[PDB]
Amino acid sequence: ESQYQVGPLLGSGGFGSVYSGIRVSDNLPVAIKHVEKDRISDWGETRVPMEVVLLKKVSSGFSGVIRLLDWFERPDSFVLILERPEPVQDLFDFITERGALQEELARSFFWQVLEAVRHCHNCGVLHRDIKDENILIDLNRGELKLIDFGSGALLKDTVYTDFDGTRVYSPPEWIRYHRYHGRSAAVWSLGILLYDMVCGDIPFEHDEEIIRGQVFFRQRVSSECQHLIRWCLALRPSDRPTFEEIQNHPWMQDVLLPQETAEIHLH
Ligand SMILES: Oc1ccc(Cl)cc1-c1cc[nH]n1
Repeated sequence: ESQYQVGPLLGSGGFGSVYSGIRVSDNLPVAIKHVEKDRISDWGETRVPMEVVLLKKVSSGFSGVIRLLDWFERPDSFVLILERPEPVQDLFDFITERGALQEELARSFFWQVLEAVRHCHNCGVLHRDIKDENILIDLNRGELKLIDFGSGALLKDTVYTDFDGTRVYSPPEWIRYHRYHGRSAAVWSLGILLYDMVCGDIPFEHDEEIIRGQVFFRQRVSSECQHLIRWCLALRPSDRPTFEEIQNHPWMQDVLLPQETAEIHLH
């Protein structure tokens, strides 16, 4: 309220309205997200939005996830105070600017995404909306951060039959049956993400292309990378790699450190 100073609006959309801000007590940069109460389909716990439940569960120390520093309730909205890296650029803008990414950069990014998703999973949290728009690059440190847990859920081992993340990243089993399990669905979205990184765009726009699962490469991409991608994008959920299999894949060997990454690629 007076505990933060509000700057420019960063973005608005189905995640709410996020402003650039500064914590007055110690000038920490922050991002202040406002979500309207009647836009919240999903609540946990007094009653908070699921997004706050999920962020509290993952906001312990390891930094591949955006940290929730505080939250407030207002009469028609909740306000979430989040970390803000500075300078920062979301992966989607970064890809718009730079086109398809060199493999070495896509490997570093993709690895950090996997560490972040493993950490969420370990904390009992399923993101359900992994995509370039939901990933922030701290451009000085070369560290990626997962944001926008507003479509996530507690991780469980039984089937999910609800989804509200991004359709073009949702797996064929969700398209056809409205059913998925959390890990394998997460893995498919990671396949879409990785294709997006290396080709400069997502592979499928239409339901039919998702269902068909046939991957055409429009950029030059190494065989090992194409094979990882096709593996993550297996039609049968149980034919997809576990996180361990993805990180042990030959295309994932020799990842740059985040800091090396920023020096080489983010200048
Ligand atoms: O959640 C965020 C945290 C930090 C920054 Cl810089 C931005 C966001 C953000 C921007 C759109 N959704 N979430």
